[PDB]
Amino acid sequence: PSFEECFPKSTKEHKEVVHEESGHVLKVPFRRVHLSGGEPAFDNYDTSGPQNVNAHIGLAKLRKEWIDRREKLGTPRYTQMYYAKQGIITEEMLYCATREKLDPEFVRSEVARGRAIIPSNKKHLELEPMIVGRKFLVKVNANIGNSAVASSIEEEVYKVQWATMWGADTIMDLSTGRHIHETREWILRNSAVPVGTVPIYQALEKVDGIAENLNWEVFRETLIEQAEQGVDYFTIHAGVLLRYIPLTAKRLTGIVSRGGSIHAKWCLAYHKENFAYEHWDDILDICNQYDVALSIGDGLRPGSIYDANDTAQFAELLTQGELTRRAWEKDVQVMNEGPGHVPMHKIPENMQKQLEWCNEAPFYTLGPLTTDIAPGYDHITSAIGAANIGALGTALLCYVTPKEHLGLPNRDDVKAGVIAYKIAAHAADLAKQHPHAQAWDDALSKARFEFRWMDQFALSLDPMTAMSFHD
Amino acid sequence: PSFEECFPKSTKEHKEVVHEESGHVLKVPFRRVHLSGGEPAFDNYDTSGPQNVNAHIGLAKLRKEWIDRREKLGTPRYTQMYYAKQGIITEEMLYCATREKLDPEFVRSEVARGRAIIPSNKKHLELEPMIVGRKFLVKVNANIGNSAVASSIEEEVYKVQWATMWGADTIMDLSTGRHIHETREWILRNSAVPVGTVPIYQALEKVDGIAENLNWEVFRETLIEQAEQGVDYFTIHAGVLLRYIPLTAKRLTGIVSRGGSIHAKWCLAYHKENFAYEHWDDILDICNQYDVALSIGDGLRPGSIYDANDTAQFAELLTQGELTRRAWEKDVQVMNEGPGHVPMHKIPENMQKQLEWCNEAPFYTLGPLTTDIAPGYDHITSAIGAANIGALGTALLCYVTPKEHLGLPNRDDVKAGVIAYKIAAHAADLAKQHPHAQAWDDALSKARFEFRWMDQFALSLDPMTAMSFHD
Ligand SMILES: O=P(O)(O)OC[C@H]1O[C@@H](n2ccnc2)[C@H](O)[C@@H]1O
Ligand SMILES: O=P(O)(O)OC[C@H]1O[C@@H](n2ccnc2)[C@H](O)[C@@H]1O
Ligand SMILES: [Fe+2]
Ligand SMILES: [Fe+2]
Repeated sequence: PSFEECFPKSTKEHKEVVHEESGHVLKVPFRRVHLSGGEPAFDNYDTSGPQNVNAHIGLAKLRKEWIDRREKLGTPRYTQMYYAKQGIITEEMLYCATREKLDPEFVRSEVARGRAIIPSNKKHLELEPMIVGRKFLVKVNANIGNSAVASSIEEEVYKVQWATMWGADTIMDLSTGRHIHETREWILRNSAVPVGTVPIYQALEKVDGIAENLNWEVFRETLIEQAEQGVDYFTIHAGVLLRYIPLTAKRLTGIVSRGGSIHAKWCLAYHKENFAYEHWDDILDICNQYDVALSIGDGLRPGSIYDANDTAQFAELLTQGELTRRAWEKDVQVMNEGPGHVPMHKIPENMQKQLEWCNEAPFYTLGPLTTDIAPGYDHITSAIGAANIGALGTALLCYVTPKEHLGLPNRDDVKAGVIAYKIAAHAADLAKQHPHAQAWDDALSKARFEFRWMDQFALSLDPMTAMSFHD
Repeated sequence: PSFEECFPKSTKEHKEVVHEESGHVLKVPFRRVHLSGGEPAFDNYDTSGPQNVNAHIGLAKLRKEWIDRREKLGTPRYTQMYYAKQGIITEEMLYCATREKLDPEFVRSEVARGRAIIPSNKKHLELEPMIVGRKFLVKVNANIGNSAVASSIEEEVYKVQWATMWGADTIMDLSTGRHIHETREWILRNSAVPVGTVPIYQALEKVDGIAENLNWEVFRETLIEQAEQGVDYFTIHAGVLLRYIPLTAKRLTGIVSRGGSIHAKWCLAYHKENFAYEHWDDILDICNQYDVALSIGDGLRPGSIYDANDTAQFAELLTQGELTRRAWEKDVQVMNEGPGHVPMHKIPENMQKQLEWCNEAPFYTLGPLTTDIAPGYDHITSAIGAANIGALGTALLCYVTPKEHLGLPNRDDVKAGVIAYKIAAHAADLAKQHPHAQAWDDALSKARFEFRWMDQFALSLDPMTAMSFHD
């Protein structure tokens, strides 16, 4: 369906601002919901990106002049953190500031201090910049993966188009098997939102699924390949240390992280330290040339309520903080990945320890799921946890669909997950008293009170569901 | 569908215990989930009630000998609170204690002090007793209403059967229009769970929808009619005082409570104090003869995030506490109704004030909805709030379906609402570290880890959804 079909009475708009240092004109997307009865139109965030673009051609390379100008000026490092620490407000920073209705200097400050990141690989020229950080709107990530068999470019690109239509702020391409490189190229050239990956997945594919045949060298080659395409952030499980693995022996559900499992298998096979940890500095050198942000994985994530907040989980968290501070020494942007399965009373401890041990780097959670009892409904069990941990400061929420623990999500499942997570994210924005967040609730509630039905539906997260249910 | 179809590998069971004082044998329901691989069967709560019973005959009158014996002994008041304060452990108390795996004296103590209620009108002989209170499992209420046109007894009774099959602990019959008395009779004779009502709805129908023609007398007659049938609890909006009505003038969504609106209209028409407030003592006299519990309504509930925790809402809460203490002086069981629409940061204040101002009487919330932005998904927006406020001590959660704000729920909508609320309730049980609550999560997670797929599905809230999604 088209944008207009998904969001009746809404139009795509852009706010034009000038980047003072370069003279570059930025066109920052938003949506406008047109209302009745003398109400002013309501302006809202928009991640849906350019519409009706031929996937064989790809999106406009909107960042090209920004990247070209900085290259011509010359620079030792290419990261938003490097520029921020030099006192430079970049186009990306101004774009995010405009998008967030906040001051560009505030954005620069948050990025410089490591409390926000702008995942924006210089090779992802199609990207509409966005920011992740506790001082900003809570963001949502959706995961995609290519088809088991050969699919068309239209079919692959629709996965990003659909997730972002419903509000996904980032996506990750978690493809395995064949065609990883080719389909990721299709995604990046056609994605207006940041695209992350977990590079160890493709590295494992390069060695035919034999974890014991992994090593730094094939991982390094994989990082460069993905960076060259434009991947904006890498999940890297560098905190799964050899000595932490035995801490999982008494767990109910062991190591549930896919990347964590792979590293653990390699570590145990050789009794050697995690190669991503050992080569952390070399990873930073790669990231600095492209601006790939590092999402430090939580390979020792709890996979059951029983395992929540255990010794293994927090051992890794402590190391995530060390790795964070090391990355910042080289001006590499960082966020930290978090749980997982966590009952509600254990959520505050997670945020307290992360904020302290990781120097307020942005936190990126998978839920958490607040109970294990409802497979088929884990978008709900985890929306509860995501809203809670978002309220306490978590900056990015990885979605969970109704098919979690069960199977691959179809389009209905993906939409259900994104909607549930947009609810959690906005509920968290309200809880944080984020500026102007309540204006959205107020506009819909005013429409409800005044029986402006179409306006109520048009203002909601999913207008056609509301309208259909009413009919 | 049958119990077996809804819960494959589960059997309905009963734990037999003897009430020492009377010699009465109680058969307390539970379910048993039969597992594989040498796992012991897992025993869980069961509200589904007796299966395959002809609705034209009705359920067994299991409480008859209990009520008959107490009548023969003679008593001035018939409430569980009266008996508890006399030091008597009743069959109802022992039944609830067994059902909750807690001590009968503990149950008696909680009821005597007003911190738990056992809604159990002596005329509802079909009832399998249950308890509502912060020291017990968090409970869920589902609402039903009779058909707009003439429906069969099978069709009406299926509404209760369906809601309880998925875990509803109480129901309320909120029917309006024609046939209110007749269909409520069908429900009560065929309901194993407590049945509540909002008596002002039928009182309004008796005066042909003209609120100005209400008065104490027609309300009183309605209370007696409903009590005689066996209604276990009444929502009564006695805290909507005349002087509180102007406090709503600056609200965004005014008075959203149906009962509250009716009382407000009458109060404003005559400039006279709420007649349910004025006749509170007379209401208590009725309740004492049947054991009808009072659910003190929140007619000044906030209906939008904008109105949350405002002066009007808390003025009524203060009065709810006064009414609670007055009811206890006459040994009438009480719970208090709460919000509503409340953003997450405002939830703790709601619980703090209720616990203090209402002397820890059980709290009964409608959600709360944590954001207004997602009509069509208000089971999710409110599951977040319900889980949170449940974790802080709320004892009964009134469900919200995906059709909230939009239309009448079908069977799929009702199931979705009950499931979402069972998730919230159990998540709250975990957060409170309620004894043995985590054993359920652990059993499912162990099955997951060990690839015992059927066991995983059988242990879940909705086995056939999990199984189908996996397939
Ligand atoms: O390889 P593992 O299982 O750790 O990661 C799977 C996915 O989960 C996401 N995630 C987010 C927080 N913790 C894990 C991560 O970014 C990736 O999308
Ligand atoms: O008449 P009003 O709208 O107050 O009540 C509608 C329903 O909402 C329930 N409720 C629960 C808490 N507050 C309200 C109440 O028990 C009844 O089922
Ligand atoms: Fe999981
Ligand atoms: Fe509402």
